[PDB]
Amino acid sequence: TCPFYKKIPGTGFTVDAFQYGVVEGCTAYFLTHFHSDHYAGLSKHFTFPVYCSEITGNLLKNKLHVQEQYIHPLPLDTECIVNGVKVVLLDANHCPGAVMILFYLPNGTVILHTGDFRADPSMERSLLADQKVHMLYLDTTYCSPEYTFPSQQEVIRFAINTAFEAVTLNPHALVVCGTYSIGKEKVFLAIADVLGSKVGMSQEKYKTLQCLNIPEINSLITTDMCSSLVHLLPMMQINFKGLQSHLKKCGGKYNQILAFRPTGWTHSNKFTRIADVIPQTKGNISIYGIPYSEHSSYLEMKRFVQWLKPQKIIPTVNVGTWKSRSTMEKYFREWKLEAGY
Ligand code: NI
Repeated sequence: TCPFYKKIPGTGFTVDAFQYGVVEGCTAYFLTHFHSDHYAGLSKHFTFPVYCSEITGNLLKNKLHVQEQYIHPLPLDTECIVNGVKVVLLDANHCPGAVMILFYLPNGTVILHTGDFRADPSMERSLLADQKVHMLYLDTTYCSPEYTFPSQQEVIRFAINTAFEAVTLNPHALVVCGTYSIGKEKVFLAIADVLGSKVGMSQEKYKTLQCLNIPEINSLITTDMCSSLVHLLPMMQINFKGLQSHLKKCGGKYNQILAFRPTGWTHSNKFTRIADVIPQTKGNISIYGIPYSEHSSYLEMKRFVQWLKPQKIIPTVNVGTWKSRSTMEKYFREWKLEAGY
């Protein structure tokens, strides 16, 4: 059965609700982004209308085989009517293709569903500026003040400088970057660009990147691992065993690996500046965990919500415990008393 925080009252619509079978009364299923917790249940046998971005549409067609007749892509920043209701898709600053959805209900209520997002001041000059929002369905992944991390630009600066230094000291070092989903592509793309290399990967991961509308992609990536000195590997292989095993396969081309594991937040954030991050090292293998987040920090979330001033907030993450729900409700009430809405 479909929970309440995935239904849009007064419409036939759901959001990110494909794991419950046929939802009673649902005439249109919205997909915010192509992350497995959110698409859970879609396949080539799905026969209802799916509304989403162009990029999410390319991934449902080519990776999940959903038939073309049921894929409904919408452009961003554009007023659209779906089954009698005005909707707008906005960039969520999450992974490629990810959106927030503005719904203009027939009774005059306006609802924003953030999907997954990384709040930014630039969102204060989208189509959100123009009018009031009564209900906010909010990505609360990091809704507690301990959750701090740097900007994506500082993190990428660190990774570029680390890789360029190492390969300039040792032209025989290989760089490896872990992945398990779409998102965070800037980590491996910026490193390969400083090194003057394409990024090497499996046929399956190449397929996924080819769906993403990245300009000049054919100039940036390849399936020919032998010619490339930046390789992608599944995240589960980013450990001393998996990496040893990978260097053997390269046939004595390389004598050192430097690897990156993008994570979300970890507790080493609470004591260490990005500058001061150090790897784990065994022999000729070094592994850096870097806090590249595609979700809002506490401070970014708080700024967005204090600016939007919604009448009601419905969290969509961390909803499973009484303590989580109570904690989030306390912070929504401080934010509201501090800003005066
Ligand atoms: Ni996500």
